[PDB]
Amino acid sequence: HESKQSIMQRILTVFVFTLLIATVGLFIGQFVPVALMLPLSILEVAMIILAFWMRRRKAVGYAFVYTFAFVSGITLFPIVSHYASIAGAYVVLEAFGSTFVIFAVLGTIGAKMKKDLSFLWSFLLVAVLALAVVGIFNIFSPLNSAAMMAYSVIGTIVFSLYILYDLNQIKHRHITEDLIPVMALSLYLDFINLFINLLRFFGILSS
Repeated sequence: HESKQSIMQRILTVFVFTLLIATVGLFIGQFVPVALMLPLSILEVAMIILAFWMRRRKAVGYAFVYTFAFVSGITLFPIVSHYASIAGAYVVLEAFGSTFVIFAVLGTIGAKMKKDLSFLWSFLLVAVLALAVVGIFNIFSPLNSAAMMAYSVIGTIVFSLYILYDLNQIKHRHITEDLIPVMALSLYLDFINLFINLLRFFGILSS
C-alpha cells in the first residue's frame, strides 16, 4: 500500500536518474561525427514537440524513459557546443545552475501549495504549441538576435510554469505506481526545455 509521498519520492528519484543518464549521453555526444549531428534549429524545436507529444495519458515503462534520456543527451550536444562556442563554456554551467534552482524552487512550491492549478492545462498546452510553431518557422526563416532572445524568455516562462504545474498535479491528481515513468519523463522534458531556453538566452547575451 503506497502513500502520496512514496509515489512522489519515486518520481523525483527517477527524474534525478534521467538527469544523470542524459549527462552521460551528453559526454558521449562530443564524439559523434559532424556528418551525424542535426542542425541547431531542428534539435531545439524537436525538444518542444516531444515535450508536447510525450505528455499523453498513455503509460510508458522505465526502459523507454531511461533510453530516451540517454539518446536525447547525445543528440542535444550540438546545442551545448554551439552556445558555449559563442559565449564561453562557463555559460553552460550558468544555464544549468539557473535551471536547477528554478526547478528546485518552483517544484517545491508547486508540490506543497494548497491550490489546485489544474486550470492551467489549456493555457500551457496552447503555449507550447505556439513555441513549436515559431520553432518550425525558425528552421525556414531564421530569427534574429532579439527575436531568439524574446523567444527564449517566453519559453523560460512557459516551462517554469510547467515545472510548478506538474509537481502540483502530481500531488492533486490520482497517480498510481504505473504512471511513475511518464511523470518522470515529463519533468525531464520540462528541465531540458527550460535548460535550452536559458542557454540560448544567456548564450546570445554574452556576444
